[PDB]
Amino acid sequence: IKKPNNNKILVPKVSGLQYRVFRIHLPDPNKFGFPDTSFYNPDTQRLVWA
Amino acid sequence: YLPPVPVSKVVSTDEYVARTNIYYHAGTSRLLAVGHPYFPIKKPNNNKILVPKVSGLQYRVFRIHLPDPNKFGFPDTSFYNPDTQRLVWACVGVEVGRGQPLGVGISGHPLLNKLDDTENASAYAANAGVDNRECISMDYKQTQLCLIGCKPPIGEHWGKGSPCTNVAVNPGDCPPLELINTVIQDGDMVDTGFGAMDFTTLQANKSEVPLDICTSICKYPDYIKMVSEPYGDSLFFYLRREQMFVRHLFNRAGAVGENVPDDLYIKGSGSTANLASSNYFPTPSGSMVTSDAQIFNKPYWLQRAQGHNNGICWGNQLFVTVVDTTRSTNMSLCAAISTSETTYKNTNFKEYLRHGEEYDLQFIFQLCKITLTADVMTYIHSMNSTILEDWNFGLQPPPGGTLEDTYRFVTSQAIACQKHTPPAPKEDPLKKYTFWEVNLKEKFSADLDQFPLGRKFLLQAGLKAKPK
Amino acid sequence: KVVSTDEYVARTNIYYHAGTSRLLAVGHPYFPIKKPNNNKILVPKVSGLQYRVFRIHLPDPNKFGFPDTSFYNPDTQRLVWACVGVEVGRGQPLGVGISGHPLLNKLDDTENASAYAANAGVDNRECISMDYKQTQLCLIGCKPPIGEHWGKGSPCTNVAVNPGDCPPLELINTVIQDGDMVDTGFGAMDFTTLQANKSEVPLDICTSICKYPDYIKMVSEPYGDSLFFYLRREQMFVRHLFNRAGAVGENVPDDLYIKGSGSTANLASSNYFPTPSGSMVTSDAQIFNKPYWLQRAQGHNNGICWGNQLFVTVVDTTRSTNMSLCAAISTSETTYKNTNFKEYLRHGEEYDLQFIFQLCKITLTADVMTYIHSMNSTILEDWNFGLQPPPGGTLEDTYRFVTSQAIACQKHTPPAPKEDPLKKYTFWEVNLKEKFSADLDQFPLGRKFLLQAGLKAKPK
Amino acid sequence: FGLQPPPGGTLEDTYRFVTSQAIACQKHTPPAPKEDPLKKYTFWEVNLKE
Repeated sequence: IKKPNNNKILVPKVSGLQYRVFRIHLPDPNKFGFPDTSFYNPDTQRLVWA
Repeated sequence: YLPPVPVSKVVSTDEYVARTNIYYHAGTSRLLAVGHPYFPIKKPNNNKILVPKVSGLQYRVFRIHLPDPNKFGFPDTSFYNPDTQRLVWACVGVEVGRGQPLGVGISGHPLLNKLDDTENASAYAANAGVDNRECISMDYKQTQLCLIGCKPPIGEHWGKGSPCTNVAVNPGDCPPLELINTVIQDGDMVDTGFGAMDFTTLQANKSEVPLDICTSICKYPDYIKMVSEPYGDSLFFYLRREQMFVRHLFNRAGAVGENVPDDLYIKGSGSTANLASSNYFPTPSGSMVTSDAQIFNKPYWLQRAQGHNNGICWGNQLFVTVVDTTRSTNMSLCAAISTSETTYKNTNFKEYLRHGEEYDLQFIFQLCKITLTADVMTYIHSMNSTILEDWNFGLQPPPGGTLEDTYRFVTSQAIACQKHTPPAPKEDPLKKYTFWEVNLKEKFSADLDQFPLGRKFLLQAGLKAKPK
Repeated sequence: KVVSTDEYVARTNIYYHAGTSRLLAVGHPYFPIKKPNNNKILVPKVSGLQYRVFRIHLPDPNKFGFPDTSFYNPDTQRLVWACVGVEVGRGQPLGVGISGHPLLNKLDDTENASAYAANAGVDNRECISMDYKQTQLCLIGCKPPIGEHWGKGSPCTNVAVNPGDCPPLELINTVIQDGDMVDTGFGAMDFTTLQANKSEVPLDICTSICKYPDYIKMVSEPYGDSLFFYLRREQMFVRHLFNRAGAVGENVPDDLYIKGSGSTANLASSNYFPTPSGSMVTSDAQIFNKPYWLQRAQGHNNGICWGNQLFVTVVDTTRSTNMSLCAAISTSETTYKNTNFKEYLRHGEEYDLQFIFQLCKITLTADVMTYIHSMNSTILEDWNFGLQPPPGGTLEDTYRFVTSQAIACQKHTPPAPKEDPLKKYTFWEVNLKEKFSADLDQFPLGRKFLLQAGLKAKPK
Repeated sequence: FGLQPPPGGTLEDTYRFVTSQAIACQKHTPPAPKEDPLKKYTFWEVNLKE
């Protein structure tokens, strides 16, 4: 749905048959520590989510 | 098992808190501001401005948000349990960078309330005409100051008070005043030494002062009341320098409200038959600036501060106010509407005024935990409970009871949208009050050797290494 | 940090059972019956598609002594019932009912058309009926089932709404009340507000707001005590394809097609809606008449029913059969006429409930007391722990009042027999208080409870 | 590991911001340097970071 003269959408076109695409960001683990972090060196290594 | 005893009046913030072994820094690139010195620029019909008024002579506010202790990462966290405890930042040291070359600005007014110059008078002046108002400018007092605290800065100013009713107000009377405390806001006008007050309500002629200060309320800080705080948390530290001197001696031209009784003089005659106005006002002037007078561009360092706050910034929050008079110089340029004609024309050139503004913030911080008993909780909730709101209270009971939480329907909805147009609840208690903002929360670094500021912080105490 | 209830609770050795005789209900499916001038209902409106809401009280255990009561201190502690296992009896012969509407917005068949359709007149509505989606569900917990539906909200104020605008939509939770309607596959919303035509669907749903459970928000409860358990089965398939007929709200931008002419000069209505069609019913997919056994549920409640209260909500489509009978006003004439016979419609309803229960005690400390008081403090009222010292030094009785010398006019404190704050919310009720028995063996249901755990049949 | 073994760091100058209030041609008059190169490809988004 869009204004007739304009090109701006008045209402988004949506139906179930549209695919969906979800993108999900995670915060960098290696800014984010733990109750106990001593178990590793953050320098020689890194952390990655699974 | 019912609230137990121990001591206070207030206490040293260094009583219960402990210090950690770890530090951090972050800082903005820099900021910039441009605008017109005297008055903001808006479309004639539109209230919304084309260009903001900007001057160094305006006060400047700074409010700096910080990230959660609880969500934030550490090379070694072993030392604590976030269950029984919380964590709060500590502010050890602070810098203010200023990069512009230094030079004086100036301000004036085209129609100035003016009588004469008594600094030299060769003869008795003329007599009251109509609208002799003139255009003069002046240099405001050179000034520097710095203010740092977890709580809003409080200044003070005069204000017109509600009189009593015994004699009714006649037109032209002098209204009594009440010295008024208020929260300091952004863009507010540094007093020039004419007193912290509202010219608007108090001066009706509107021609008394240069434009900049005409409308608004110049304000001035009260050390006493600020320092008088029980917690010190208004501001835990500060510095100031300023100087001023006299230049010219003038008078106000206008009808005399109250007149000098004769007993104070001898009745004149002829040119002395009439008393000239006895209201004098000095010409304020700033003096030679120096590199030395800069209180800026140099690190500051704290250990004991006058209040009980030591480096504690509650609510992840911090305030800074700054005043520079040194860089006030305002540039001016000419845009020719007609580039063709070779002869100078006054009508050929539209004139404009803009001013440069440069700041930076670079902040050390230290990290700290709070052990919890009810005693603790008692005292803070006593002090302010709100700070307990944002936390989970270290936990609300010993087993973490919950509020029947809010899990929402929000993130996008139906093109109906009471679902929020009326946005997220609660408040900033000062959200009413306007003043500048910046977010740093992403910018922290765990290693100081990166930065000019911090490496000094080492050099002061020395590294021996950078461990942990 | 909410904890698993099974932490502090302790389980006992004793079990009981009680159940209703049976439940029986009769009503007309399509609309309620009332005296024409009066507002008083002559016959209640009932059909299988109405939801059912069962509220069940239990007597306070701690009023109920035991054969040997010594094993606990009733002072330092309490007793609270627990619900181990549950049954739902249903006795009718299984068969499908149905509904329709005499006037329905419709154009014509969309499935096959030899030639283009006719011109739109005024009111082509026709008498057509359909079957509703077959469905089965079950709901158990101590807090009422939470419903949700579409509905209209208030448009943001920029454009002033003119008549004919598209009302914005709002997603709304509410408590679920009896007599409310299952989805037909048209989704939970208010037709009454959002459908002006009032003819767009068959009768039964036209009035009220069909609603549907939200597993998310419900299961999202931190204590889970809304519902701790459930089951569902349902199915549907398409049958016919129709068109609305009415003023076009919006026309498709031309670029999505090519201009017609002649017969194709004008565009037929864009709308379509399916006609849902129930499928073959089997005796297998019946979820009832079979025991259930609970041990662990998604919530932290394990069969705890606070305040002697428990909720069950169940809806079936399978018994919807509507019997139709005829009465003769004139029994004499031997020539058949459509004049002689009035027609009425009545629909049958059969329920039964049988509930196992388990017996449980609670130790108290501050932590205990605190943790509850957080959860729901009203619970403490009906117990005896909460103290609560009162006042009340002096009074003045002035007697007597009818004596017509005026002492003050008088007594104003009825306000608190009020116990259920949900008394606003009406729904079907049954009282079990009287029916408990202490021995499973004498009941059909229980002995299975034995069989499941075995144990002795007990001697003789 | 801006660079291959563990020195680290990308040592031209990093951060700049030119605005605050709005007159000058905005901070966004230059393009956004940092990229998900798929930014050309639009699709629905959600942030979990918090």
